[PDB]
Amino acid sequence: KLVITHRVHEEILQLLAPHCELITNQTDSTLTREEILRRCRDAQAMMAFMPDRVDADFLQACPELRVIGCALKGFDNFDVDACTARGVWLTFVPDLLTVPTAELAIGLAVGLGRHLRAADAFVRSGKFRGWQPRFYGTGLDNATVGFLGMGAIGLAMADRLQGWGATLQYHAAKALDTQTEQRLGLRQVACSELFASSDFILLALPLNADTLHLVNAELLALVRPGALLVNPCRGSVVDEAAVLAALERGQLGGYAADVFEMEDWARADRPQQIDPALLAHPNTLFTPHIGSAVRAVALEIERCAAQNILQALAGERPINAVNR
Amino acid sequence: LPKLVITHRVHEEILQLLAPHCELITNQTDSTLTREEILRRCRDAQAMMAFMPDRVDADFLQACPELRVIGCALKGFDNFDVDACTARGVWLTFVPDLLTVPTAELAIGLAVGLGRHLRAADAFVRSGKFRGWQPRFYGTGLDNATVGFLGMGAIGLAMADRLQGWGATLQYHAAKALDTQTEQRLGLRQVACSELFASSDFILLALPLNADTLHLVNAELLALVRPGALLVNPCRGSVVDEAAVLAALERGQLGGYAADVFEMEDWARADRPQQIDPALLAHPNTLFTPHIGSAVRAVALEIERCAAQNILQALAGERPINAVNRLP
Ligand SMILES: NC(=O)c1ccc[n+]([C@@H]2O[C@H](COP(=O)([O-])OP(=O)(O)OC[C@H]3O[C@@H](n4cnc5c(N)ncnc54)[C@H](O)[C@@H]3O)[C@@H](O)[C@H]2O)c1
Ligand SMILES: NC(=O)c1ccc[n+]([C@@H]2O[C@H](COP(=O)([O-])OP(=O)(O)OC[C@H]3O[C@@H](n4cnc5c(N)ncnc54)[C@H](O)[C@@H]3O)[C@@H](O)[C@H]2O)c1
Repeated sequence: KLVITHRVHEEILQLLAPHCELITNQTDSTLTREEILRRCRDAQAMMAFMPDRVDADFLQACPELRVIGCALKGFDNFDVDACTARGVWLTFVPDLLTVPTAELAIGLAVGLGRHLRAADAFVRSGKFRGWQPRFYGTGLDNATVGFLGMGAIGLAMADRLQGWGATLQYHAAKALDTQTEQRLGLRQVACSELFASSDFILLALPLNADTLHLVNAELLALVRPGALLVNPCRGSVVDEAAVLAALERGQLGGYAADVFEMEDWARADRPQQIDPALLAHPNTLFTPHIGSAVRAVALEIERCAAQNILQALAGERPINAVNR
Repeated sequence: LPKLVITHRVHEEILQLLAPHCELITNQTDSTLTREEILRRCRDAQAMMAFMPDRVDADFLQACPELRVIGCALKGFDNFDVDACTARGVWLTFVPDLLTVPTAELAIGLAVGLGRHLRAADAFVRSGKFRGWQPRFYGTGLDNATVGFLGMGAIGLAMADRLQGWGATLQYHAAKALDTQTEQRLGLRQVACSELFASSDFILLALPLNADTLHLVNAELLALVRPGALLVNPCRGSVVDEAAVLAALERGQLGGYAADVFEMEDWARADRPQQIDPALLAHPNTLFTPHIGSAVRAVALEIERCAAQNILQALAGERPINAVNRLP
């Protein structure tokens, strides 16, 4: 018995069908936590998506569970240790999400830098009347781009920015080997230096206890006036309220984000919404967690999660297991 | 001192560079100068510094017999009758490189923004109705896509430079082939025009407006595109037939149109439309910018400088470094 909480490609149902009894959700809807939990009561397997939160109380109510196959990279809403305590494999997708998310993050950098939203609303209002000196903005040429985090998305973005004439630097918990540093023209800097010397700041790190509200009032206070911040990872890696305050005083030049604190279900004090004053600020650009919203990629993400689930159900160690 | 007419506001530093050599008739106030007013200022001028709003035809030159050089603060001189300039011994100069990169940057941004439904995505978040991830808002990435470039000069190349590592298959069609070193370097393959339009997931324009390129992207070429193909125009409005573009959008064949430029601003075109069609402005599968390709302020100051230096070379009797025409 396998529960799939959200819609997947028919080809994926067909790969699963001969090994598993499928309890599926082929709608564009997200079901309530209580319905998902009802479906998983006697389930051996769960295919889990971004809206899902799995904790000890969840696992306790589902004693037959052998594997959670997550169709995602950041498992921050899944209690890994609780999974391991109850003999449950926790599985993720380590690479397939990286490229479309990195593409979006560059696009958001450029869009934020060039006042794309405002520019577009201006043409659409039928007020455009040929060239004027207006909407002057920030490009990547001769700029300094700093990466917080240098794993999959950091590296993919660094690859993609090779021809953009920018100076690249990064801060991470784990250093790149210096060979890769030379080849990508990356300089490793301290976090303070990162925030003080970067015209663009691209966040590329997971959400965990140590990264929660890491990007706070203190780090923001170090930024060059007009610096641009882009968040393609997890909302709670920044203090959205400190981001707002930084924008209102004019020090932060722009915040663009694909992700929001309000999505981070594992948090007891999770905000119920994005602050209306952040939505209203002109120096912003937002997308609704579409980092990997390419259909062709979704198929492969679904397939990878499916493969992991079938491996676990066959007694094997899943290739992308997150626990041991 | 030779008299120099500047049609638009310029940075103070540029006044200081020019005032020692020329009498300046400036427009630092940016007040709307009518053709008739510009002619009045230029009637006994030895030089004009021209910008994107300027249009110079044979009748204009005729009325300005002292002119020796028109210094253009721009790349695309489609609005300046070069041949008429040459025949009257007036240098015409432009700015070959300073506009390239920021325009290339904008256009990749527009490609990604168009591909990923940025406008609608942002509206949804800003609406207050975001509830977290959903299996919707699906888009088109660059990885595994075929990107076709029409034109392969300064901007075409800056764009190709910027797409290295993006996992895309790169192809192009131009009036002149790229050298093989550069095709090898950038992974670019040369193909016919029609082939480019039939096999590209992204089509990125990178060509000037002239009599051969006018309305080149017409109903005929658009009828070849893969359904869902995305078209990006950072060049001139009129290399495209916006009406044929709109119909291709409404039909559902063309997946999207993004533009930094519009037919309505191509002033030398007697028959240009008076506006961008409201139905195109209202179409969901679009993304627009108001001719801000070069709008990075570090860059505008240098654009003005370049045009100013060229004027000065011309006035000193030199052949100006960035002359477009060639004089006997
Ligand atoms: N918006 C989306 O659609 C989307 C898609 C995929 C991933 N993500 C999120 O992005 C995060 C990162 O993605 P990835 O694939 O690059 O992950 P990754 O694990 O490959 O890279 C993480 C990087 O962050 C660094 N890091 C960890 N703790 C840090 C700290 N305290 N300070 C500074 N750096 C630290 C690591 O050293 C590593 O360099 C994921 O955890 C996920 O939550 C979002
Ligand atoms: N949006 C902006 O702010 C902005 C900024 C700079 C330039 N531009 C416009 O972009 C245009 C292109 O700029 P560039 O710097 O790349 O010019 P360029 O002269 O360096 O390159 C033009 C390219 O177009 C090709 N071409 C010419 N006629 C063609 C045809 N009939 N079919 C196919 N290809 C043809 C040429 O072979 C050349 O490769 C300029 O003429 C200008 O109008 C716009």
